Amino acid sequence: SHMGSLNDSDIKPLRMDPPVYPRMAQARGIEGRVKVLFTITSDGRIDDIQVLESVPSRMFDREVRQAMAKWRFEPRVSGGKIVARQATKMFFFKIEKRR
Repeated sequence: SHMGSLNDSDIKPLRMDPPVYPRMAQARGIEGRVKVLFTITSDGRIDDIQVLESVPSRMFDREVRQAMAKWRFEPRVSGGKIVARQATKMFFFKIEKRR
Protein backbone atom coordinates (compact mmCIF):
# COMPACT_ATOMS: atom_id res chain seq x y z
CA SER A 1 0.00 0.00 0.00
CA HIS A 2 1.08 3.62 -0.74
CA MET A 3 1.24 4.58 3.00
CA GLY A 4 3.70 4.65 5.98
CA SER A 5 4.11 2.69 9.24
CA LEU A 6 5.11 3.09 12.93
CA ASN A 7 8.13 0.85 11.99
CA ASP A 8 9.46 3.47 9.46
CA SER A 9 13.28 4.05 9.32
CA ASP A 10 12.92 7.87 8.90
CA ILE A 11 11.71 8.16 12.58
CA LYS A 12 12.30 6.84 16.17
CA PRO A 13 9.71 6.41 19.04
CA LEU A 14 9.78 8.63 22.19
CA ARG A 15 6.62 7.43 24.11
CA MET A 16 4.43 4.33 23.45
CA ASP A 17 2.33 3.79 26.67
CA PRO A 18 -0.07 0.79 25.99
CA PRO A 19 -3.92 0.98 26.30
CA VAL A 20 -5.81 0.08 29.51
CA TYR A 21 -7.70 -3.22 29.87
CA PRO A 22 -11.22 -1.95 30.85
CA ARG A 23 -11.81 -3.42 34.35
CA MET A 24 -15.53 -4.27 33.84
CA ALA A 25 -14.54 -6.53 30.85
CA GLN A 26 -11.75 -8.23 32.92
CA ALA A 27 -14.13 -8.80 35.90
CA ARG A 28 -16.83 -10.39 33.63
CA GLY A 29 -14.16 -12.34 31.61
CA ILE A 30 -14.09 -10.85 28.02
CA GLU A 31 -11.26 -11.10 25.43
CA GLY A 32 -11.21 -9.10 22.12
CA ARG A 33 -9.32 -7.31 19.27
CA VAL A 34 -9.43 -3.89 17.45
CA LYS A 35 -8.16 -2.90 13.94
CA VAL A 36 -7.43 0.83 13.46
CA LEU A 37 -6.29 3.40 10.82
CA PHE A 38 -4.48 6.69 11.72
CA THR A 39 -2.35 9.66 10.56
CA ILE A 40 1.16 9.92 12.06
CA THR A 41 1.79 13.74 12.33
CA SER A 42 4.54 16.25 11.43
CA ASP A 43 4.83 16.95 15.24
CA GLY A 44 5.31 13.13 15.70
CA ARG A 45 1.77 12.66 17.20
CA ILE A 46 -1.12 10.37 16.22
CA ASP A 47 -4.30 12.07 14.79
CA ASP A 48 -7.34 11.24 12.53
CA ILE A 49 -7.71 7.81 14.27
CA GLN A 50 -10.67 5.63 13.05
CA VAL A 51 -11.89 1.98 13.35
CA LEU A 52 -11.81 -0.78 10.65
CA GLU A 53 -12.90 -3.76 12.89
CA SER A 54 -13.86 -4.07 16.63
CA VAL A 55 -14.31 -7.28 18.63
CA PRO A 56 -16.57 -8.07 20.46
CA SER A 57 -17.60 -4.35 20.74
CA ARG A 58 -16.41 -0.68 21.03
CA MET A 59 -15.41 -1.49 24.70
CA PHE A 60 -11.73 -1.71 23.61
CA ASP A 61 -11.90 0.86 20.71
CA ARG A 62 -12.63 3.76 23.14
CA GLU A 63 -9.41 2.98 25.13
CA VAL A 64 -7.15 2.52 22.01
CA ARG A 65 -8.07 5.96 20.48
CA GLN A 66 -7.33 7.59 23.88
CA ALA A 67 -3.98 5.71 24.40
CA MET A 68 -2.61 6.51 20.88
CA ALA A 69 -3.53 10.20 21.57
CA LYS A 70 -0.61 10.17 24.15
CA TRP A 71 2.09 8.54 21.91
CA ARG A 72 5.09 10.48 20.41
CA PHE A 73 7.89 10.19 17.75
CA GLU A 74 11.17 12.00 16.74
CA PRO A 75 12.99 12.25 13.30
CA ARG A 76 15.91 9.82 12.60
CA VAL A 77 18.07 12.86 11.62
CA SER A 78 18.21 15.45 14.49
CA GLY A 79 18.27 18.32 11.91
CA GLY A 80 15.38 16.71 9.89
CA LYS A 81 11.54 17.04 9.97
CA ILE A 82 8.96 14.19 10.25
CA VAL A 83 6.58 13.69 7.27
CA ALA A 84 2.93 13.10 8.20
CA ARG A 85 1.79 9.64 6.91
CA GLN A 86 -1.11 7.13 7.11
CA ALA A 87 -0.61 3.81 8.99
CA THR A 88 -2.61 0.87 10.52
CA LYS A 89 -2.51 -1.31 13.71
CA MET A 90 -4.12 -4.60 14.94
CA PHE A 91 -4.67 -4.61 18.74
CA PHE A 92 -5.01 -7.95 20.61
CA PHE A 93 -6.85 -7.79 23.99
CA LYS A 94 -6.55 -10.97 26.16
CA ILE A 95 -6.82 -11.85 29.88
CA GLU A 96 -3.63 -12.87 31.79
CA LYS A 97 -5.25 -16.16 33.09
CA ARG A 98 -5.25 -19.65 31.44
CA ARG A 99 -8.72 -20.83 30.19
